[PDB]
Amino acid sequence: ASPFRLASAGEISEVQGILRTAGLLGPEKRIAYLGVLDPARGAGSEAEDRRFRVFIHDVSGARPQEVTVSVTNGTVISAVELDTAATGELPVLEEEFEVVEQLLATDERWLKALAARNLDVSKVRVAPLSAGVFEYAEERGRRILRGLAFVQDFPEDSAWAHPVDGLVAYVDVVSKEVTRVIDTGVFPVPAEHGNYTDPELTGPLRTTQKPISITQPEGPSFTVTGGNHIEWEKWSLDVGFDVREGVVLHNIAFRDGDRLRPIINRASIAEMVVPYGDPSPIRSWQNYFDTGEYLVGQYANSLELGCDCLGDITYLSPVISDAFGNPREIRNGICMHEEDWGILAKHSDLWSGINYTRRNRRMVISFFTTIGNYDYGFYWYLYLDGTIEFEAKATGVVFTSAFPEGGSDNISQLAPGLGAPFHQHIFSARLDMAIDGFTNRVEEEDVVRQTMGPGNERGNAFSRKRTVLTRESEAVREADARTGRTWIISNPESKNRLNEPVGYKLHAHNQPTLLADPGSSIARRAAFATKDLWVTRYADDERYPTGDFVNQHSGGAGLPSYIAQDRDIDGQDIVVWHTFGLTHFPRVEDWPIMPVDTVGFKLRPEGFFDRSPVLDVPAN
Amino acid sequence: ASPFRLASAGEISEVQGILRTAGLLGPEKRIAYLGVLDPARGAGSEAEDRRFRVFIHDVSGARPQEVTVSVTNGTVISAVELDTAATGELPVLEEEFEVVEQLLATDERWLKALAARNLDVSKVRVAPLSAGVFEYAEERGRRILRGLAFVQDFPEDSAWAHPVDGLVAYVDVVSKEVTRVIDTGVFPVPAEHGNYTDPELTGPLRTTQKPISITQPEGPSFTVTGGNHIEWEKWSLDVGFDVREGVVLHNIAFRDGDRLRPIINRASIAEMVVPYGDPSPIRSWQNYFDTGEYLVGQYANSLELGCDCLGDITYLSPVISDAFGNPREIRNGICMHEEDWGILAKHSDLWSGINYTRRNRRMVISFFTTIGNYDYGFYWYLYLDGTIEFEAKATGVVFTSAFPEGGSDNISQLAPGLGAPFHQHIFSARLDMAIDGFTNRVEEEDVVRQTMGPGNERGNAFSRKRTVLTRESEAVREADARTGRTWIISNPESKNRLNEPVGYKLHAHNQPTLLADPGSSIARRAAFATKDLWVTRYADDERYPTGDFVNQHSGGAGLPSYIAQDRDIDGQDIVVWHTFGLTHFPRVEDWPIMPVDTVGFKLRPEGFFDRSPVLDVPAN
Ligand SMILES: [Cu+2]
Ligand SMILES: [Cu+2]
Ligand code: NA
Ligand code: NA
Repeated sequence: ASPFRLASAGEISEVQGILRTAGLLGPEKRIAYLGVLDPARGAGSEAEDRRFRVFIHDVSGARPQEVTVSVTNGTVISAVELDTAATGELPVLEEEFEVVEQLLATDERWLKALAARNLDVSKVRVAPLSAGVFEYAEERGRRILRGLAFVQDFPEDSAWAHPVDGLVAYVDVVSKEVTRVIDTGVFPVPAEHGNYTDPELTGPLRTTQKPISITQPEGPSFTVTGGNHIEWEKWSLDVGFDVREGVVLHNIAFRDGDRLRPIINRASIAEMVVPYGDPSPIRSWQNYFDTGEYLVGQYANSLELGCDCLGDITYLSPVISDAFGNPREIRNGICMHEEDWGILAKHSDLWSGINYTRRNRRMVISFFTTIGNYDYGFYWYLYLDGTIEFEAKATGVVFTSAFPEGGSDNISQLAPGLGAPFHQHIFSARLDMAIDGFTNRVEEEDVVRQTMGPGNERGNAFSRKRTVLTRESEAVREADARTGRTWIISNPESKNRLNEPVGYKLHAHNQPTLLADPGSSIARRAAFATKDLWVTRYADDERYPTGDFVNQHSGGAGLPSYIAQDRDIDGQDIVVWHTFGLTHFPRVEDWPIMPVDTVGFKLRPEGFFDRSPVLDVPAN
Repeated sequence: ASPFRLASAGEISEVQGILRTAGLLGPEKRIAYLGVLDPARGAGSEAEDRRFRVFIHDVSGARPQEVTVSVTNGTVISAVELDTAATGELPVLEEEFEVVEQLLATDERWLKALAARNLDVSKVRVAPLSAGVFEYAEERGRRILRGLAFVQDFPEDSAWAHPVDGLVAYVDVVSKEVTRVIDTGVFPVPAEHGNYTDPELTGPLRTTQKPISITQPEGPSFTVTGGNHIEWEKWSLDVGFDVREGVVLHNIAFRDGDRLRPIINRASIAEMVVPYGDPSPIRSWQNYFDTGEYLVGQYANSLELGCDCLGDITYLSPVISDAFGNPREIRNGICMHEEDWGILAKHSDLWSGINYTRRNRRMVISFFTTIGNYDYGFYWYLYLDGTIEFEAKATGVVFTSAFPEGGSDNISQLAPGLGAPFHQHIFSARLDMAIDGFTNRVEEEDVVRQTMGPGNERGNAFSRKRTVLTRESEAVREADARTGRTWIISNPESKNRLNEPVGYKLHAHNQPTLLADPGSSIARRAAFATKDLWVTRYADDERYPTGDFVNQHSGGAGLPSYIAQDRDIDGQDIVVWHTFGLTHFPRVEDWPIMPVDTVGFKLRPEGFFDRSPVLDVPAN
């Protein structure tokens, strides 16, 4: 059995049984996170030990625990009681989504605010929102959620159309108390609906779209073995799934002749945060760590054939744990298919008379998740020519507010009285590199402009310079789009046939990084988001750029603390963390449901191969 | 008949007849460029006048002419004798491609250089390369080409594998004289072949690719009427074709309810240049204006069904003129099809219970051209949601040199002894804007970071600032990727239902612009390439950023001279010129034939619509 196989239902049940037998999973306990751990370096031969890590919440007020179990051996490896005021609260539990609204519905201050606005409490939905860390001392060590109100005129109404501005509440979800209700003033509740399946708003549906049929009459060119091992057009990898990160790729390698050459040991989106830029106190605290606080894998959609995934689709249905340790399958949660990708290479040569055209293809591994109003697709692509790409597709319904009478520098108007606060969606890709194996380094490569003069008399020359990042203290880097800045991951001990180090070049989109003031809470809690590229020395406990417990965790842990170790990264087992985000000034076209917009990055081979790796692609 | 229809064979013949009857097209004359002119502003009602512009070369040494004819009326509108030392030489003629090699084959200096290197003259191919303007006074007013030598070991060999470095020659293609032969020293001629259809180099061809079938059982959702008028998913446009620019898009508009709203009046790639960054005198003069010097439309490939264009394809076969004024069809030179484009919009709403998914599509209009060693695909995309995108796909065989013994700061190694000089491929997109009609302006929009303090106590706020470009003197702009800089084209007299000006936002890729020293010849001749964005007032004679006659034209004309008029662009008929390029440090994977790499830009509606324009898209 591959140590990188997906968790099975039975493994989850065994975790549940081990915890129960150990006294760690009584009736007051709730699992907030559960996932398999990756194999240790050098374990491959042989003795598998499948370990699972668990964060256990306690609804009676006792301290939560972090536990690692061996499902192979039926044992508890470690169990530690957590002090959440110090190391952070556990991820938000799905069962807490409804608690915020329920507690507020009987609170006299909340009821007073709603009555002043002539809103029926039974129609008022409350978004259960992560709290962060601000000035409220009573929240330290307590599990808090904040609530913003949205009116549903009827049960199938889009409540996002009807934000209740001027009002926010804070709730202790363990003691089941409402800590604060803040009402700064009434705002009109926007009147128009945003019901994008209502014929009155859509108009007559188009009849002009003729069908498109994508089929594979001999089936797909990729095979799946061992549950999640992919072989496709010389690529080899394993598709993992973690309730926090979502789809994870392991052991990305390329068969070059008859050697299996590693490229990336683990690829994931290790954090994704949505900071808001509206200074109103109703929302200025708002920063949604979709990955670290809510767990994006947990909310993966079941993807329907034809509608969500077009073509010849192979599905994985990953297993996660519910809050009690029972396995739950996410049916059709991962889509895998191969797609045509236009022209790969083409040349019509006058002198030889030979005309040559070849087509490209990509392997696609994706999932789609829903976090409140947001919906995101996470796509990994592998191309015939060795390129690796990630793309996020952001859609859903924009988070709304009132639109202030005199306008706003921090909010867009979408409809009469309806606003959408400015925000960013910022991702961290954690790429545990293995370029031709684990001995790797990173160089920053800039274009170099040259002055007209001796040695360059016509002023045409230009060049490039590479700077080796030798230690972690030197490996916090920013974009420089103007100088074409990229980062090359190479293996200094593996040379191609031209005696040059094999490598892969990371091409970033160079979008803005975190805009918040450097002194803000979010700049400290999401320090990773302030820089485009970080390199660390591999360490099995350094998994997320924000640390293990992001919820209400005050700042510092994660990448800035890892980097302080100032470890050697010059020909060592290293990890690249790439920050990339979308800055979203909402547009009217984003309302009532937003068209997809994208952000991502790609890596291309750079002297990894001895010549083009796609010379053996056939015509047709 | 639409005044924007493609030229017909008969129209070309009529130009030929008008010129002949006027005394302008005798036996010594050769047509270097011929194309229809666009209709004048306000002509639409009615009286069509189809005019064609012609550049006429004279092989006997007489001065060339620029002529405009009316094929409607059978008349010569204007005919002007050109002074090429002042205003530039005419575009390279296809018949001159072979002349450089032929003249050199009997030149004793060339023969001496080849004999020193033991090369058989019959095997030596000579790339016919544009000359530019450097220190050689005798070239002023003469039609010069420069030649670089490549060995073909046999007739179906790839000569690019065997550059002859240290050697360059200059030729007067009218007087049929060799002006200079420069031999700076022998370099080994690289020995390996680059024959990408040789089984010895490809290895056994893959058998792993299973078929992909893309079909449309009811045909495509777009119609073509009037030869080149497209209607597709609310878009309306006309597809033009010009021998210089290639595919051109006219009258891009969107049917919003029952109004046809204009967006872009004319879209084209109005220049594309390839500057080289190797300071060796063998190549330091090298700058290939594929569009302005060679005419990319002229060399458009015939695109084969299945191999070049996959799916349900509708072809246009544009007509151009040969050197004598006879019409010539480029069979299957333009591909049109619609393609699935993944998820358009999706949201799974907990509170309403409604799960909603819709798919996107794009209309694709493309051609592929071959310029010596280079092959480029030009793609225009129209999406359901109003987005417009351009993409260039660069492939072919890299231009080679020797790889110097001690290495090189300006050349990559590809194979033993084989180099590829650093270079850029830099495009200019000329977008004659018509956002809701012709009264337009441009704003530069930057993200604005805000300081923590009063009014922003938590340091989370961020904003945006828009700067109106009021006159052409203010409208030469550079990228600022770090501040998320974009440019919005709006109609200040057309408001959406929220009382905000309708607009489209240009999203650039923010790649490096021209790297050459500002004092270089190429910085002067390709001044457009030094800045990302220019805005001019529309003028029917301001067609190319480099001017009308680029070949051996010394500098200044084009955009820097247009801009000096300092015309009002604040709510006027304006033209956006976007510079965007690929900076190419060749990689071993680019050899022997290069995988496609891409560059481009896109424009998205920004308050153009009153809400999402794709609410009427049906499921499935
Ligand atoms: Cu957003
Ligand atoms: Cu190139
Ligand atoms: Na590593
Ligand atoms: Na215009």
